[PDB]
Formats: sequence, structure tokens, C-alpha cells
Amino acid sequence: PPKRKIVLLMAYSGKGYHGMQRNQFKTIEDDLVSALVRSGCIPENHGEDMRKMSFQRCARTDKGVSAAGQVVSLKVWLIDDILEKINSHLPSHIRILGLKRVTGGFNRCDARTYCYLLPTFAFAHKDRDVQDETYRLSAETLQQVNRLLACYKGTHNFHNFTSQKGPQDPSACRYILEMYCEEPFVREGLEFAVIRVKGQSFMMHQIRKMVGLVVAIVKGYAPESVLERSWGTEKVDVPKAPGLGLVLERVHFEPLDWAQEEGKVAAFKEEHIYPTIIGTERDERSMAQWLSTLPIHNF
Ligand SMILES: [Cl-]
Repeated sequence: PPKRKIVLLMAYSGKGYHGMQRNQFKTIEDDLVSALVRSGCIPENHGEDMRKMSFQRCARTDKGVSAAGQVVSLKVWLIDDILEKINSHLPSHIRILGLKRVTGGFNRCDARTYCYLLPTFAFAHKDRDVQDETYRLSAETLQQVNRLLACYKGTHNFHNFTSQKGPQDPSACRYILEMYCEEPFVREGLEFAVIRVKGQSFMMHQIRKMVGLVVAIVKGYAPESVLERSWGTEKVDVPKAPGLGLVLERVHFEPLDWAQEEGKVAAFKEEHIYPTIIGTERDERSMAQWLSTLPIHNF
């Protein structure tokens, strides 16, 4: 068949993988590459050396992180029923949701939306509220969450909201368009809520730390003043919420728009992404265990 550049819109539940791209567990790309080879889209040696098919990914999602709207591009043999055939070789929790052929000169993924799905007891005041799963989020606690998240909006020095081996880079200005928390919902006694953040050029661990600091403040481990203070020059030990709850929702970019795929994106998030996170919180208590680490931070 004819060789063409294509762009795929893909989604995955991230549990059980070591991330999108190989740097332990297989990666999302291992599953996609195997499906590409099995279906004959690409020859075996392009699976062995992915550079040979000009494979590119928009977002290098970390261990355990999910995605409703990852985007990749590569060159394939454009076989009949290509989309169905690739999906037929993937587990149910990884899906190609859209597939378009583009010009060989289709090279843009820094502008992004993520959500973070977490048990609401992440917001329970350590002293004043019950800490178990009967906790219910008050209108007032949610106000507070939203007020603090709103503080992130705009442009700030986020040097305390990343990590690294070397010393801390004293300047890491970044832009946040929006950040808020939705009203909670309950599944079998367990209450959750979805935080959404839209921004640009997110750094490693930045969203997890942004969520982690607001959890620490709201639960009562740190004063609200730490948020403004963390913009300052001084190092602050910012708590890093787990990767489990994080979902890459959208990459915002020859132009490219996935509007007709929004229904499938939504459905896959509801059917595959959210249930795995909720299931893991219910059965493995990831959040509850992480919250118990908060006292080690010196505020
Ligand atoms: Cl990530």
C-alpha cells in the first residue's frame, strides 16, 4: 500500500505501564508498536528502530499517568481499515480514537489541558474533619480549593514545582490559563472530584506539585501564605501528589483539530480511565497512603 505520514489521537489508562516512551514495565509505545507491526502498518525493522518511521509523540507521560488525548505521528503503509486493524491488536485500555493522513511536512504540543481525579479526603482538614472515605466535601472547602488553585493562574516563577538531580534552577517562569476543581461525585460511598488545569510548557512534576501544595494547605499542614512564598527565591519542599490521578486531556497545536472525535474521547475517559483510577483508590488506597507522608515536609 502507499506510504504516508499519519497522526493518531490515542487514549490509554496508564496503570501497568512505565509511561508513554521508553527511557521495568512496558510502555504505551510498546503496545502501539506491536500493534503496528502485527497489523502490517510498519515493517518489523521500523518497530525495532522507531526513528525509521519518523515516530513522534506530543507528550512523554510519566509512569502511571493516563491520557484521553495523546497525539503521535509516524509514517506507515496506509492499509485498508487501518484504524480498526491497529485497535484489534491493542488491549481494551489503549484505543486509537482518531487517525488522519497529513503532509510529509507535518512536523507543537506544549499547550495542554490535564485533569487530576482524586478522592475528596485529600481536602479533609487533618484536625477538624473525618479522614476516612465517609468524608464529604463542603461547599466551603471547595471554595477554598478553588481560591488557591486560582492563585496559580497567570505567569509565575514555578522553580519550586519541578524536580531534578542538579541544584534548583532559580528561574522557571511558566504560564497557567486556568485551574479549578469540579463539584464532587460519589461511586459506592467513595467521593471524588476532578481538578482541571490548562497551561503551557509544563515541567516535570509541576502539576503533581501544584496539586500537592494545595492539598497540604487545605488539609492544614501549611499556611495559605506558602503558596505566594513558593514563588519566591527560597527553596520550598513542595509535596508531589501521585501520578495515578493525572490524565493528559488535550494537546493544543498544517493545522490539526480533533473536534469530531470529542464524543469518543469522553466515552473512553468515562469507561476506561476514570474506573481504573477509582478502582485503584478503592482497593489499593494510593491517595490515603500518600497523604500519610505529609508530616515529613517542613513548612
Ligand atoms: Cl506526565
